[PDB]
Amino acid sequence: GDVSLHNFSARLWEQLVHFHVMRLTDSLFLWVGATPHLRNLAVAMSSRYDSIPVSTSLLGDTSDTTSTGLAQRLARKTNKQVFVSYNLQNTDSNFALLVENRIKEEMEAFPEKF
Amino acid sequence: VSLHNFSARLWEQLVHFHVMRLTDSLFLWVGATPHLRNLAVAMSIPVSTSLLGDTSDTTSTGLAQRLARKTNKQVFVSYNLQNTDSNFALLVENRIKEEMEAFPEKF
Ligand SMILES: [Cl-]
Ligand SMILES: [Cl-]
Ligand SMILES: [Cl-]
Ligand code: NI
Ligand code: NI
Repeated sequence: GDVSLHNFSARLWEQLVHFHVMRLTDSLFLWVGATPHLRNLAVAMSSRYDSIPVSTSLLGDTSDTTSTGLAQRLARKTNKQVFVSYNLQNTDSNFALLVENRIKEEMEAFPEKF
Repeated sequence: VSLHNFSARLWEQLVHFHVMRLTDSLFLWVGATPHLRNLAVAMSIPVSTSLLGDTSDTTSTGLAQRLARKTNKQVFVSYNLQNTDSNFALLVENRIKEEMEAFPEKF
């Protein structure tokens, strides 16, 4: 439930490799890549204190709330821990609404898949 | 672990979705199709599953499995480099393990 974050970097062969970590008690997320990088990966979980799930950007703080917002809203709806990896170029806010609506449609049609 | 994917025509793109359902957790991936497939999770030896569709590239499934072995927990690996040379991958794995030894409370 309690999230901690870490990052580190290393020169391996002739390239800078960048690592991000998210630690929960029973789960670990390891991300390997380059720096700089996009910060489009989030996790949210239902707090038992508030009705609003706490959403964290796993790849470093960002002011873009697309992934954190989606994760939070889906965690609210499903009552489980939700990771979102949002890999779309098009960050028009209306496009994101279309995407979110499509996800909700799938959840209505196939609740057992979520 | 249960996997699902779907696509939708939204404006002038296919938007592509991948879903992984565990009992406690859900992973949603949004992007384009076709796409890279280098995201895995391992849990219990630990068994590794590719979240983004079957692949012959074992970089992330291999890494996840090895780190899940070492840590005894569920481990996701997202491998975002082009270089999938197995010697390079071992260097990557070793660097992670060094960090785990130095800062065990961060893992
Ligand atoms: Cl470099
Ligand atoms: Cl089609
Ligand atoms: Cl293949
Ligand atoms: Ni970073
Ligand atoms: Ni796919």
